[PDB]
Amino acid sequence: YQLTCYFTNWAQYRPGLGRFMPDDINPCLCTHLIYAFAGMQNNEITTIEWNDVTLYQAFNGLKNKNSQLKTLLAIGGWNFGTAPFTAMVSTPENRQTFITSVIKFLRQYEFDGLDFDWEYPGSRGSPPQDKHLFTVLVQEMREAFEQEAKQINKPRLMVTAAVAAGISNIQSGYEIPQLSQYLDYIHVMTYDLHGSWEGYTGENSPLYKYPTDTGSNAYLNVDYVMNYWKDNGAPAEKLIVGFPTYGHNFILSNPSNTGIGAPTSGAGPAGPYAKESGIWAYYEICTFLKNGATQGWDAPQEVPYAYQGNVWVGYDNVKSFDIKAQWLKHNKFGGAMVWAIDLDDFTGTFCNQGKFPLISTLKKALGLQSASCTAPA
Ligand SMILES: Cc1[nH]c2ccccc2c1CN1CCN(c2ccccn2)CC1
Repeated sequence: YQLTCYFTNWAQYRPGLGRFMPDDINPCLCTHLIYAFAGMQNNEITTIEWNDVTLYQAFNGLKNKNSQLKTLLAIGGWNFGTAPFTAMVSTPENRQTFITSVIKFLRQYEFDGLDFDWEYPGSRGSPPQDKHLFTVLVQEMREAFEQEAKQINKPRLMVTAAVAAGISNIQSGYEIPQLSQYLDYIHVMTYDLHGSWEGYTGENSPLYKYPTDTGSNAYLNVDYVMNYWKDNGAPAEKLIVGFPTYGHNFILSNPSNTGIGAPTSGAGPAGPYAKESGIWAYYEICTFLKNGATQGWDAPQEVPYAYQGNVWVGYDNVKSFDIKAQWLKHNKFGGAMVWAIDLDDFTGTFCNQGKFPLISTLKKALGLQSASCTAPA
């Protein structure tokens, strides 16, 4: 199994114990590390943060401590939008310009591949033609990667994609069988499946449906989404299940109504470290629990929740990660990806479950505890 972990280049800006740099990553923890995010200018890949080059050096330098470790650069993200992607795929000339720039960039900064984080082809502003044009882009990149590997006689650069979990988004965004042929890995964003935008409490990443999930809401779980991808043309072994080391929080309309589907009045409070509206890092959730919150277990969906006063949080813990990992193995998927390494209790000081308790749980469950971790020759 692969264990693929996303690192975010804005985690450096978090105060005190929240600050997370490339050198805070345990090089032995994950099989793949992905750097979020890269941007685009004039159809060419670029940095985003002022110190990205320095961070690339430290990030990819982790491979000097684990000879097996592979790294990828993620282009796009939610704030990036679809506009530069649409413009870049719109003409073959723009695509060639992009692919050329990507090869140069990845080789220069010592990445082993590119992860497409276009959110999403065919939606969020992206026109209908982008569904097919994304397939074309991916194939062209893959084939360009294959050609380059032979000309310079080095291992081939990988091409992967983070892909939608919402059924409508999937249907308008991806030619699944064709896309699956050229992608090395398919990173399925099986989270953010519920949130305050809905007006009621719901789980970030429930494994199965809740009994009250009727109609289209019955698609809002990890099991349905992964099987949707598989059944519609993606090989199980290329499919990578998304695991969140963060939760979504809510303001309860009635503090005495604390179950799944309870009315909410909006997003819950930003955390003191991530400072994200309606989102808490796992280590931020541990503080919540330590400060007197009541623990809940959403049994049908195999995930925890917690509440105190008018604040309610749906998340993942050691127990839920373990359950999902067993499910993953039974279903013979390619492995797990994690958003994000910097949101797990990396110091171990918040949850008292050891360093990186959530990702370590995956490492153990997926048979990677004895994985080789030695500096290269
Ligand atoms: C929007 C947002 N901001 C945050 C700040 C801290 C923690 C979580 C979040 C999220 C929610 N998703 C996280 C996962 N993600 C992606 C994006 C690309 C690839 C994988 N996964 C989509 C947004």
